[PDB]
Amino acid sequence: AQNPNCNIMIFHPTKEEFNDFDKYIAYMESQGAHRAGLAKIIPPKEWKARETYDNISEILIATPLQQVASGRAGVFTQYHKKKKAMTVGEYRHLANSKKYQTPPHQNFEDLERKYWKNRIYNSPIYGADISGSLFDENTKQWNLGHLGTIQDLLEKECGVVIEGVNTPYLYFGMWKTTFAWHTEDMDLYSINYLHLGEPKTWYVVPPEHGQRLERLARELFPGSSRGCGAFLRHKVALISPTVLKENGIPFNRITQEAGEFMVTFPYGYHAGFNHGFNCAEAINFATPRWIDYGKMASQCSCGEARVTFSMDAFVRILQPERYDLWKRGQD
Ligand SMILES: O=C(O)CNC(=O)C(=O)O
Ligand SMILES: [Mg+2]
Ligand code: NI
Ligand SMILES: [Zn+2]
Repeated sequence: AQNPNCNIMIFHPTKEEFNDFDKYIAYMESQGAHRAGLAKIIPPKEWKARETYDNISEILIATPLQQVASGRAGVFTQYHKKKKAMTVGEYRHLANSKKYQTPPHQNFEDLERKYWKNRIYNSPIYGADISGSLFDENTKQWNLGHLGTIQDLLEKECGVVIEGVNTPYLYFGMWKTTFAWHTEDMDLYSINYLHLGEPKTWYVVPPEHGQRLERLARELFPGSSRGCGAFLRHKVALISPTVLKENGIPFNRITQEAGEFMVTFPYGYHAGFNHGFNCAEAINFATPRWIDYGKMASQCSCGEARVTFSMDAFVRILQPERYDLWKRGQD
């Protein structure tokens, strides 16, 4: 069995290997990369996402989100308070202000210590979930707006044609902006490209151990667990690496830098934070190996998790017994 300790693997494809996206994902899995839940892909030196980032300041962040925490430093939830619209130029200036900028630090480990010590005492503002792309249309390799769609994968594997579309999303971050513990919708893959700016630190639980994280979360968030049998789908709960180690939960960590791709694999729980002003692009995708995870994915029916139009069909075809109840949640 390849990668039996479930370590995060780092790949350096050549320009020739970068041509065929599906084939390279399958290669990485042949080496055991999926067992970690997360892999890093460093593009060949010949590749670029676009020519420059000099002209992005007029992108609008229609609904910036202030991430307000409750709890203790290592075990907390966050809620998203909606703020007034601002441009990416306005948000970058805000991120760099004395109230929100990254503190002085020695290295990524010192900054990680500072994040876990102090996160709860501040409320950073995240420009998340913005439909769009920063890849140049002429970038032919690993262009996250030109991937094969999940609807087409389902159709190719299972024969059923379904409605829905699959497009990328932009994320503009600042120091302390936080992504809560989650798997993807319908336990899909994700791919995330850090276009510019400061790093993003990730934490991940191997897919084979995901239920250990769920059991800890039910213990640590006992009211939320009674409310919803899949409350991690709400994407609000944080648990620190120190707390995970104290409870014996297997996990790994890695820091993504500008110019690097990360891939999350089906049922790989992940969480993390941004080091300072940055911009990432991400999208969900599927392979043949996803189908069995999609069939088994948990679902939130309490009404909180509220998701895309295109998840309807995935539930309806892969999980017809759950369909009715899930759809009641969404209406
Ligand atoms: O970058 C973020 O805030 C969160 N991203 C993801 O969870 C991902 O790419 O799957
Ligand atoms: Mg612009
Ligand atoms: Ni994710
Ligand atoms: Zn729920």
